[PDB]
Amino acid sequence: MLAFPKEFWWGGATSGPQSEGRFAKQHRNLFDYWYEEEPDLFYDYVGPDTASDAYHQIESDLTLLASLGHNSYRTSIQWTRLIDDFEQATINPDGLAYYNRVIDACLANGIRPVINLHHFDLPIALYQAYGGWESKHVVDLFVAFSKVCFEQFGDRVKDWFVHNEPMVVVEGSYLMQFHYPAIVDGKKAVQVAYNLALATAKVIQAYRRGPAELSDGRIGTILNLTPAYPASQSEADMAAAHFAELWNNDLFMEAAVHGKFPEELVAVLKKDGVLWQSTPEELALIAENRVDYLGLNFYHPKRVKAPDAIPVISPSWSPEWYYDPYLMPGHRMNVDKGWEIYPEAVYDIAIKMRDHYDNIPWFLSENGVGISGEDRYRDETGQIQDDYRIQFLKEHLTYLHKGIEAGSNCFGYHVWTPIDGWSWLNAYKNRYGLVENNIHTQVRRPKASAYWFKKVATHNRLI
Ligand SMILES: *[C@@H]1[C@H](O)[C@@H](O)[C@H](O)[C@@H](COP(=O)(O)O)[C@H]1O
Ligand SMILES: [Cl-]
Repeated sequence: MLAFPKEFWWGGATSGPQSEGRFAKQHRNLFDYWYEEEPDLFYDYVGPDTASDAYHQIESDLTLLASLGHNSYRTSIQWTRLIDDFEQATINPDGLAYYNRVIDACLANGIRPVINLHHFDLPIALYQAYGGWESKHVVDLFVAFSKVCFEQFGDRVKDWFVHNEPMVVVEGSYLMQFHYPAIVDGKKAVQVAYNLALATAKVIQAYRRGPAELSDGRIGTILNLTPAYPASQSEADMAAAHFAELWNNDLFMEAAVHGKFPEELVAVLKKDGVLWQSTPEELALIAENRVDYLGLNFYHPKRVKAPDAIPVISPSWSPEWYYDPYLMPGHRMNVDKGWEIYPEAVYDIAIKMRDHYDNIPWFLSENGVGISGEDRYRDETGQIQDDYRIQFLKEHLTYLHKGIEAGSNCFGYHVWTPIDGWSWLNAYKNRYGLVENNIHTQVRRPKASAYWFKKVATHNRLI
């Protein structure tokens, strides 16, 4: 009854750090380091040394996902696995052989490989040596890494993404304490945000300069366009939502798609004394090197209100000077996670793409629901009966269909996550998979939602 466009992408998304394990990985990323130093910050003390064992099981995993109707698979290449000497971007031979296994197994199974270059996994040595994303030299080393990827894999990978949710890195590392170095420094946050956007444009330049047979595909970035719904229509609450959009959405969207930063945001940052350092050459690189397409992530809505308190001084600049989170009485909620469920937001994102971002191509690159204690839902056969996940995916997909019918140029849907993976500080507390992973034996077992999504992907339709 709800039919999707021809050649719609169906599959799911993961990342190198959350799936691979550290098996044969030369360097530590920020999270690997963090787990080494403070394991008790991680649920059940599970770090990323093994994660979901994709280092060993990628081939058998893609075979399973092919049998479950997936035509596409998004993961990430780890800078910390592929590169030996960061300053020269020399190649670790085992990492190269590893990403060649991943990509070749994708194609052998008829799965389009979709490759992200950064998913919260800066090398710790670049943080220690230079301040990480605070450094424009680090940005250059990221570019050199991206060039290795395009040269080595671009004959077979035609679908590239520079970052996953760069504002999450900015917030995690420099505002809200959920990535390492977990410091609170707005001036740094703002410069990191500029540097991530500049890195996006430089990687795009590098991709497009590659040999023609390695540069004929598409390159984008993965962003959030989650609306910041105002608590009310008061002037105050609207101005709160307005600023929350400027920061959380517009900064990276305007730079990715239109090659400019939003002027209003710039005036706020300048007034507050925290505007990034830029050069005219960097700004022209950004204007000239914009995305072919986007991934847009959605997995819960955000609401905001006018700030409850105006501090006479703050410890550091924060976007939350201009808004607070708001909880809407009567919202639908996922109790394990403390997150509102509001699938209508997918339609709103679709309409925004249509009307404000020239309807360029985009896909919903991460959509899923995470639950603990899924043991409780196994039936007689031992299969997890995750009808809550079927229902969640079905609703969000229904609103994606509504957006495509209204004219939004959406070309795909990726479930977070094909197989249970390691979610950072929460490790395996909450499971998002269509397919269960036993984290002690690394044995997989499809859940009911895997067979439901198989049907949807294979018939190219819902209901
Ligand atoms: C999106 C993100 O890209 C992915 O890495 C995370 O695993 C998921 C789920 O988050 P939690 O594990 O915090 O629930 C999204 O945040
Ligand atoms: Cl983002």
